[PDB]
Amino acid sequence: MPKLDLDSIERRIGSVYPGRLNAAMDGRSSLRLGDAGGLSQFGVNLVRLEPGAKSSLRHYHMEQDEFVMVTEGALVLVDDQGEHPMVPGDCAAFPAGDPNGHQFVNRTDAPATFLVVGTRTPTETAYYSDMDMMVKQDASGFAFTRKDGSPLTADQIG
Amino acid sequence: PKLDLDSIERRIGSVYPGRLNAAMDGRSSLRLGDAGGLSQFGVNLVRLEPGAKSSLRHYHMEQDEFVMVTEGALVLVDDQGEHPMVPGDCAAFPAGDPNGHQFVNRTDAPATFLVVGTRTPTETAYYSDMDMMVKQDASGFAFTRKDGSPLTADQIG
Ligand SMILES: C[As](C)(=O)[O-]
Ligand SMILES: C[As](C)(=O)[O-]
Ligand SMILES: [Cl-]
Repeated sequence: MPKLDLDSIERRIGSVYPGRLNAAMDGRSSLRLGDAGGLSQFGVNLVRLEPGAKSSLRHYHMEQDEFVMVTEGALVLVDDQGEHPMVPGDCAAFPAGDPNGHQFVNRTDAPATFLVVGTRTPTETAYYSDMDMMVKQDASGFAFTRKDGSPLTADQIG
Repeated sequence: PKLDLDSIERRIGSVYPGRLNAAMDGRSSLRLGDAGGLSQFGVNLVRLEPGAKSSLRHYHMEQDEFVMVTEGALVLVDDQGEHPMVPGDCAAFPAGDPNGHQFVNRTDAPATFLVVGTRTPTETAYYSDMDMMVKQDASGFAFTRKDGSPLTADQIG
């Protein structure tokens, strides 16, 4: 049965961010549509942002292409060029390696949802625009460090 | 990074051979992934006029595929038969799973869907409803019977 049942898919909350940063994703939840569907080459997540919530800390990927479509509510795409409003049907593309850190923020008083597609790759590196952090992802998970590879500090993550 | 859908070229027609070419009358699409500079997967927004179909019923060997209906109502046709699909409904087709699929617009209203497909150097698609397959690569693509011999007059006119 290729047709997915969204009401059955587990709703995920929280984040992999370290220390105080985990709290930054309060109001973000998601359904992993790709995994539910048995796909392995890319991920597909339907992400829901409560009022005030954000999709991620502002970043860009080195290895994975990313595509987003807003499905409901209204969002703000924040990148190097500033704020870009996004309504339902609006789409954004983030080519792997393009050093323009991006995030979506819900500044409205209603929930907003968006579809995000990202290539699955054995390894990944993301750089965070707004602070001295980067992450290295492999099959075992995520290693967050400063941009020089040294550990994140208490001053940084509590 | 924000795409302008009114600016992207609307594509029509099909690469299907002979009489099958016209089978995709009423199908048009916007290549969103190319528009956006993406290389690792394709994203197409496909519009089906009433009666139109997404493709001849088929499955991919090498590429994963994902679909969400964005507007209107469609029918997903696969081995198990007909499955109605309304806006927000999604379907996933893992590479290699031999369950051929197509979308058909049996309403009187246009319907649109988003399709994502992995880009790979080579691909094979088998067609479920007739003796045909297609092999693709960098060099190009070729429609043949499933045994690799040429499609016949009896088959494609
Ligand atoms: C761990 As991330 C690339 O969603 O900030
Ligand atoms: C759109 As097709 C997989 O029948 O070439
Ligand atoms: Cl035949």
